[PDB]
Amino acid sequence: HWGYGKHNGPEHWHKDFPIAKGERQSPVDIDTHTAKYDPSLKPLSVSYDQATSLRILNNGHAFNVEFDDSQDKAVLKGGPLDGTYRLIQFHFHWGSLDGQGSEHTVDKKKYAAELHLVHWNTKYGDFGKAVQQPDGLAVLGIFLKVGSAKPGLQKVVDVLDSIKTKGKSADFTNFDPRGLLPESLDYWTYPGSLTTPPLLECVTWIVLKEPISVSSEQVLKFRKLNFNGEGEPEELMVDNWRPAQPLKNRQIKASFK
Ligand SMILES: [Co+2]
Repeated sequence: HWGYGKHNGPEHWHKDFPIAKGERQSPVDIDTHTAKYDPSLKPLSVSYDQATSLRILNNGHAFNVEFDDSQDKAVLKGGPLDGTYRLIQFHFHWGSLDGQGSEHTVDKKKYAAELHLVHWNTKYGDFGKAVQQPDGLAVLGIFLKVGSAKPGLQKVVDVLDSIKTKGKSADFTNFDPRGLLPESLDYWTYPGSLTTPPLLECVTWIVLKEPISVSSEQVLKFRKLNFNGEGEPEELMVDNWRPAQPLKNRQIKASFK
């Protein structure tokens, strides 16, 4: 199947997923000088007080922290969004080195990692129906730089030894995703896609301007995960990022001046 190797990486995905060469693919480079302030944007509302985390899963490409999305417990609203978007999972993309790992770039700068909080539009009833719609998903993207530790990340890092290999999961209840957010909610937004196959063009991206800081030790633990299953040759889960795709006929909007 697809992955991040030389033989199955991003440059190959179009053969099975022709939408890889589509009109609204993600990620993109955010050219900060050409993004324009949009006065029509509403304020961003992140309402995560009632979030119910359930489980963490190594799916062979990243690890997902999964949430109960059968009620409006953890929702994103406002900004560019019309309606209510429920948190289903978050995951990260990261590098083998601190100078790469993010999917979005900012003036061509790569961060060490990128957090994606994935939400689906409740008007479509379930995730699987939402991904078939142009406004089905809202993904909040947050850059990670290496510096000080992120305290709210540590409970994630410490369970990673229990989900080393593909297909492993662990209970992961009572995790508060608020502890992964930066101080400011200023953002850029644009219409795009999933960044993994099937690369569906269903995402309103909301990328925060302010990165969070994580420690060397925290990112090093991400890099100890495995793409392989237990009892298969070890292949470290690193460099699980798609590079920037052509912007084509899109404008990136800023929530701030
Ligand atoms: Co992602």
